Amino acid sequence: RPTFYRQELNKTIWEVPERYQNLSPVGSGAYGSVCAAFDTKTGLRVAVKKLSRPFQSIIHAKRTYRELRLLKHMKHENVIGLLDVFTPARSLEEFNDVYLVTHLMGADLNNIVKCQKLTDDHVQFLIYQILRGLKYIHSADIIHRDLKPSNLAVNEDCELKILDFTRWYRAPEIMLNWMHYNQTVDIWSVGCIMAELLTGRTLFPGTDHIDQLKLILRLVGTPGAELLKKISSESARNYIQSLTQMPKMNFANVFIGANPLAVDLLEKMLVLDSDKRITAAQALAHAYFAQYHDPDDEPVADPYDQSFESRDLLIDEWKSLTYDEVISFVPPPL
Ligand SMILES: CN1CCN(c2cc(-c3ccncc3)c(-c3ccccc3)nn2)CC1
Ligand SMILES: Fc1ccc(-c2n[nH]cc2-c2ccncc2)cc1
Repeated sequence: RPTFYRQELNKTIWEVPERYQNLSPVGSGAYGSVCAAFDTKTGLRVAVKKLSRPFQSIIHAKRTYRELRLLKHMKHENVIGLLDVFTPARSLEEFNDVYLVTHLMGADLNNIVKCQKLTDDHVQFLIYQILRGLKYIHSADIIHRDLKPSNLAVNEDCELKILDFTRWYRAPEIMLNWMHYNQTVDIWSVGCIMAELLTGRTLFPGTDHIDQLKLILRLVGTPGAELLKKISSESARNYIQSLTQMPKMNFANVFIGANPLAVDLLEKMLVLDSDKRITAAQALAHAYFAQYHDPDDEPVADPYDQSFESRDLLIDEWKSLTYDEVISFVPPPL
């Protein structure tokens, strides 16, 4: 076992191995506190996240287990992965805190889009990396569900990683509460992200769920006959069909000046009918990315056992299962 040292950083206390030095808080939220640190063993700057109230309830306990299982499974250049996971606890009884460690990512796409106006070549590279990580994630039967600029970490090399796998980036089927949305919800988010990088403006800055939908339908037009035929909720259908019908706009006109290849990709990404959205694997082959697309270098993920998501367990079982995952963690080769 390693040796730990203790310090209070912004109200929260931190107990971590000596190997992690010069802890410096980077931001907080409902997820937990994150500190930047220097890792003496590897020589790398790392981010250390302390989970907040990881076993407060069954929801929190399952969530803590899900995140650890999820992060332990991601080994991909464009997805946040685990360098280390630890707890100061020596036994299961005293297990109450979980610490996650990954390569420090200095910025996100919000501090890059609002602070600049991306050139078409930088858009190609950034979006290509997103789709490359999304192919890997989707190959594991995982849906991100919450893709947005602040969930895409970027460093100075413009290397990008997905993390955390009104919402201006949410697919309309979710705005409408369709219970069977598929992985193409993530593609819709990518489309909204790409559009923002090209124009510097939020594509759909809705103020609520209703306003969000009107903004979407203003651009992509109201659902056609084939799409309405797939809506079971009578309420949702009645609403939709009762709106002042609107036509699909010419994307080449909305995104005037942009690269015609980028516009064609947006049209295939921002399709209302989810059965017809381009998939991540298909987008990677789109001509827009011809400069970066390497089919032998866009790998898929090993199988991911999600059977736990339907289990109804007590807090101590979720806690014990999490402890099992901390103890059994094997770091990645240096
Ligand atoms: C929208 N917000 C959602 C929450 N978030 C983060 C960002 C980071 C992070 C910070 C810096 N470098 C890398 C990752 C981490 C994190 C995950 C595992 C280990 C350590 C840290 N967890 N959550 C910030 C963006
Ligand atoms: F106005 C809209 C906006 C989006 C959709 C939609 N796109 N993909 C799936 C759906 C959908 C929505 C509600 N119920 C079933 C399916 C349907 C109508």
